[PDB]
Amino acid sequence: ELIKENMHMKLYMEGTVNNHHFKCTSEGEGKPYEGTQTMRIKVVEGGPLPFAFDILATSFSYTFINHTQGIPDFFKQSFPEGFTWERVTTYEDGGVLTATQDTSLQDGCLIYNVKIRGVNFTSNGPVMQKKTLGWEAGTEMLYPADGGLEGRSDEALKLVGGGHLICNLKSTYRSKKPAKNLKVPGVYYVDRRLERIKEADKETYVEQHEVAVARYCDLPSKL
Repeated sequence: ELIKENMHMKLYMEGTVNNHHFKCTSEGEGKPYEGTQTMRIKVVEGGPLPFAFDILATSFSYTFINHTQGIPDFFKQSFPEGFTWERVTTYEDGGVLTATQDTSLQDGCLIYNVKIRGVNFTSNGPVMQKKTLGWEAGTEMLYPADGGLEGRSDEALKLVGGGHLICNLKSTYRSKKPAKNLKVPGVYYVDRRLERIKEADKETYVEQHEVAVARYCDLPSKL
């Protein structure tokens, strides 16, 4: 099948946060069925970024989620055609970040194209002052909507001096494959841990890792 046990990916990202323009590229590999991946990322324009790289972390890969148990895999089923995701991330101190992404498969390699537009981040807040220290692990809930899926999660950004800043993520996932040929799951949940492994040169070069595992809720049901 098209998604092999090892997959490479290449990524192109461009956009703006609060009027600061930038571009990134990355190359990566992972194990789509084990739910693991690594990406090595380069800021190729507008670096050193004047804001926390952490706010871009979730915009760098749904093919690499271990969909356990029954779970029909909306993302892996989507190939050869691929899929798109779009998201608004709303931070509790005011920043808003929208991201739109295309995922395709070309010559056995996954190709990501991402555009980013972030606004209203407070100039003396932790994002613009780079007072952040990576993301807590997080759980996303996904559900059928409009012949695709939608996802929701609340994520917690660790802060210098302890404490967290929370943001809310509203995602929409659309398959490029005809409905006729796709089995869309019911409600399910993805648990993840996204971690920066290394950085160099004020986050001009970042290595990021994720482990992600989809599950149904395990708890017994009275109904």
